[PDB]
Amino acid sequence: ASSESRLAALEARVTELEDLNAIRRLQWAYGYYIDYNRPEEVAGLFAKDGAVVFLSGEYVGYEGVMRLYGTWFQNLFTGGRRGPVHGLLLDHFQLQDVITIAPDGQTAKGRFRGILAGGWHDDIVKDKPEGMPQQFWESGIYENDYVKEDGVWKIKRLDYMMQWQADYETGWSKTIAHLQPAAVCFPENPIGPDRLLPETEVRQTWPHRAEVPMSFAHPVLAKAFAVGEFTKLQK
Amino acid sequence: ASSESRLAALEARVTELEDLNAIRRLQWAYGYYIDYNRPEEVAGLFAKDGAVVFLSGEYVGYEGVMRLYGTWFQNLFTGGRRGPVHGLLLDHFQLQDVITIAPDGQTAKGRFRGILAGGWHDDIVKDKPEGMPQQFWESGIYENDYVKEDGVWKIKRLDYMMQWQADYETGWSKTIAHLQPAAVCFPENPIGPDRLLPETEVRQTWPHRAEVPMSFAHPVLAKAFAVGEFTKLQK
Amino acid sequence: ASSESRLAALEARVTELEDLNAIRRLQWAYGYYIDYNRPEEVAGLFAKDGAVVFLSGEYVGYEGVMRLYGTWFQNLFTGGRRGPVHGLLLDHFQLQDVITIAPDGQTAKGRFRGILAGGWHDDIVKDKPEGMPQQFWESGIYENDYVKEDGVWKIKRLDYMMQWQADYETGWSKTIAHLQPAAVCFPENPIGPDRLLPETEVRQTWPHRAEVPMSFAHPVLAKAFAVGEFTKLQK
Ligand SMILES: Oc1ccc(/C=C/c2cc(O)cc(O)c2)cc1
Ligand SMILES: Oc1ccc(/C=C/c2cc(O)cc(O)c2)cc1
Ligand SMILES: Oc1ccc(/C=C/c2cc(O)cc(O)c2)cc1
Repeated sequence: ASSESRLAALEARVTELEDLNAIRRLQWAYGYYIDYNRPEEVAGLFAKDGAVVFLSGEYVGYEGVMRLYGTWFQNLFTGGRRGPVHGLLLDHFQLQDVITIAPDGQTAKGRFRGILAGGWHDDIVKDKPEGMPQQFWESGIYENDYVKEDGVWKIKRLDYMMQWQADYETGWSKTIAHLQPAAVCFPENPIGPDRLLPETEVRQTWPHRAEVPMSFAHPVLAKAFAVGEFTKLQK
Repeated sequence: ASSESRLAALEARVTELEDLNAIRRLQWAYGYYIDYNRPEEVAGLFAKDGAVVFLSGEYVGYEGVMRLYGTWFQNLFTGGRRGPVHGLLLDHFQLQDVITIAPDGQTAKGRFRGILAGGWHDDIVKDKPEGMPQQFWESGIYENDYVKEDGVWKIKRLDYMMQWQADYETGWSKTIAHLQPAAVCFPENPIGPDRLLPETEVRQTWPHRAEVPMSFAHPVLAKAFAVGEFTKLQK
Repeated sequence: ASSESRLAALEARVTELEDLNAIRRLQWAYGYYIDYNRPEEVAGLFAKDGAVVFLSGEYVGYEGVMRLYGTWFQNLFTGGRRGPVHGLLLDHFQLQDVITIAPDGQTAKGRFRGILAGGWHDDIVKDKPEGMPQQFWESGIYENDYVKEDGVWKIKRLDYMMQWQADYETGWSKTIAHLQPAAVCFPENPIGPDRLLPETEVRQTWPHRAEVPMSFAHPVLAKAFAVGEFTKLQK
């Protein structure tokens, strides 16, 4: 290839490596904001026509993102204060990024997950809502969408599918999630979604389980991967 | 240097950054497959002359990988069903990659680790084998080998060295691993390895401990690192 | 742009991607060393005029780093032996890197965090100091400084701000940290810091909380981010 072909090929390859970093950074930054109950910084990560999906409900735009992370999560955990605050733990450990940039470099998908250690210390337990566990673990999978807007990566769709909860004292095997897929929309429900997902995308919560399909192709076999050939070797 | 020297140097540097991403992606993808008890997708990540090492035993090729992840782990946790399934948690959180690409770019090593949250919900506990903990934590270190085959990175050797287990209710300090280094080979043992490791590589399990040497050089001092100079400053 | 402008721009972009990898590798390598109570390898990661900060106290140079990781942590957990050792767990799971390289490429900052699973098995509990929990969780945030010295990235300042502790049996909501911000300097205190932080940087420990400001700019809005505009949308 010519020097011009090689320079252009290197520019495209280096942009894709930068894109992957930038998308990972959005999720890791998102984590550090939500650990502090700081919904503004979270809302700022989104494209203006973006959305967040939580318990099979869509929260649209800056308004929806502030309703979920502010009106609901902040009022629940800190009584409507930017955190962190005395005795309140809400650590959403973020990991295991598998990001796929579209061929055109203008959109992307990414799989991630979180494990949360949460709760109210004995010092502040009188501030905990009746009905909330004092201390708990949660984990869920993210399958998110991203857009590159005027050369900046932003969150287009954050889709958090909670997978399991555990009361600290009892564990996942003895815990039922009280949170269930959304049934009531905003404004009837002041902390509810703009719209429910379609029935085919509605997920029941722990201990109910459903696959979250991979946004990534099989990294070795791509579309050549077929389950059945391998299954023949199992007993 | 000439434009040709600079282009070739940039091509090699950008390939090495892509190689590191690709190798990390194999381990993160491996994780998301094993969380769903999907052994086929796991087997597909391996070179055909690859192997997996588990409890000081080698399982060779697609056949061995399907025996460990299918005949053993899938039959144990889901009764031989592709997951996920109701009430069954098997989340192997993957992290802390330190990858070393060979100078020739055709092989690699990588250190990783996993922490597992596992168990049977009360809803399905009657499906749990007698003798298994209802709910547990495990963690282990991976020191893996990779090959670049026809321009695609694949797993050559996955070596998972379990380090500790904890019953959920009691913790690591009160838990003994029932799993011990392999003693019986397939086919006598229908879920056993093709071959045992050599005695010098056999690891006893928690609370027994043994170092897993680092596949990476000291990242600041490389071969110039010597323990004793520093030890002089400790009291 | 000319071929020369494009080559130089690509060299700078590829160096920045390599820099980010190298800085992440320091923290991940640091983790694997401290899990083995190997302070020498930790000390080797530091610039000679580097420091480590722990409980609002600065430990300067190789001498200080060996005092904290050797004289204190190694003597505490393994009785002054390089690990790992029978029945002693000290796994500092490292994750969630957000690294910012200075424009000149000669320094960097990075946010990270750790979650620790620690303790003495029943087999060795008679070796545990009176007053230590047999088994516990801890987590903290790192905001670190790095220098590129003769083309090698090194730790200039490791600042570990412990955020929460939990006795295994009781959880974070029922645990008070016994560790408090440093009050006594070395040499009066044989395991104490060279210097205390200034009062304005002193942190009280769990369940006391204080923000650890982000070393990174808002990744979408940068300095254009303002909290108040968004807060208007919350109820
Ligand atoms: O073990 C557990 C049992 C119940 C729960 C409830 C969680 C919860 C979390 C939210 O963010 C909002 C909310 O309204 C409820 C969590 C853990
Ligand atoms: O706390 C614990 C006590 C015992 C165990 C046993 C684990 C185990 C895990 C496997 O994948 C297969 C198996 O046959 C056994 C796990 C946790
Ligand atoms: O639940 C917990 C209660 C107390 C502690 C104390 C921790 C500790 C950790 C160190 O590295 C050194 C030390 O002198 C003390 C930890 C956990």
